[PDB]
Amino acid sequence: SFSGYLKLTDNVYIKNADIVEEAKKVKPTVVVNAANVYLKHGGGVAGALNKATNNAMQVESDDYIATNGPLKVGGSCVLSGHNLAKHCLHVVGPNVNKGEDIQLLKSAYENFNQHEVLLAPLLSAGIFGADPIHSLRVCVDTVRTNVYLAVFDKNLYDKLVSSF
Ligand SMILES: Cc1ccnc(C2CCN(c3ncnc4[nH]ccc34)CC2)n1
Repeated sequence: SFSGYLKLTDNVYIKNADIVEEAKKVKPTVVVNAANVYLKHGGGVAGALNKATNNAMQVESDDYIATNGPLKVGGSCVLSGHNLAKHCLHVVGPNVNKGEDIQLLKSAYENFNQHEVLLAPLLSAGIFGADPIHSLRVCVDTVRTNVYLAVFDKNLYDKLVSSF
């Protein structure tokens, strides 16, 4: 199971870790990807997870988009987890650097409630431009299932914990 996490609430836990390395160690049922609507996994969490799959995630994703079209901001889809997890839940948080509505962050986190346990990043953090402290608050106030959050940056992790 998951190891070395700090308990934040009844159902939310946090660790200073690269989500990709955590997925390789744990091989969880569900790993969350910080996706965009096109499932173009270029950088951040998505680029890192895709690289770890040897680009198989991107090939699968391109076929999904060719069939279904883009996701919605706030939406998700379940695809394979490849070598990292049984499933990858690709969740689109709003990208504030693209002008997307930050109120869609709660909708994005609601997708987590469809899964009993998830390994996940903070949505809309990092290159998506939102305040990670706000993202953690929305996570705790929205997700009811068991969420193991991996935060790569140690200073941000320490700030998240000490201001919680
Ligand atoms: C202020 C600041 C500075 C540097 N990085 C960050 C973010 C980057 C995205 N991120 C991740 N957290 C967990 N596993 C991950 N794998 C790849 C990215 C990633 C959370 C922290 N924010």
